[PDB]
Amino acid sequence: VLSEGEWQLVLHVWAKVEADVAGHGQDILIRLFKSHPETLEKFDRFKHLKTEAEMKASEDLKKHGVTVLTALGAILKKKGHHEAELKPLAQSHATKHKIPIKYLEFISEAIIHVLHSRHPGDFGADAQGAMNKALELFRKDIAAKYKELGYQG
Ligand code: HEM
Repeated sequence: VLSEGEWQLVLHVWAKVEADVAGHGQDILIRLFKSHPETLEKFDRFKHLKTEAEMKASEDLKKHGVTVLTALGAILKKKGHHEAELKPLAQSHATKHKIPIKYLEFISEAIIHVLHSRHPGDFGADAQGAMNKALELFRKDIAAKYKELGYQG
């Protein structure tokens, strides 16, 4: 359970993201795919991209980045009361996209790295810890739905 102070730190940096959702989404997906190539292999849509320059040039990748960050922003702005938003996301990622919880850890690491690079004055250690906690809560709640469904592993 995040405190109100923790949530304010999270949403204060997240407001900065929403000024350039597509740029952040590109940086986060590219970092994910470069750091953890097994993740790229889950996207039939992107598995043709073999270099970072090709990733950065893909308009379809930039679109999907906005889709991801729009869904995460809507979850963060619920400050934990996010059951309605998570249900469908856990269900599709478990049963259709076949994404292990560990890859949600990986994309959480990429989000934190990109926020620190783009917003250092709003992403000091207090805010990094609060965002870590918010992303852990997201993973915890998704993992409980995976387990219901037979996919926690
Ligand atoms: C912060 C974490 C994430 C968020 C909020 C998120 C959100 C979404 C949304 C909103 C969609 C489209 C609707 C849906 O199918 O449910 C989607 C699709 C998808 N996601 Fe995620 N996602 C996340 C992490 C991941 C990770 C880590 C992977 C793979 C490593 C992944 C793989 C996919 C795939 C394969 C699709 C279908 C893409 C396509 O072919 O159109 N997601 N995601």
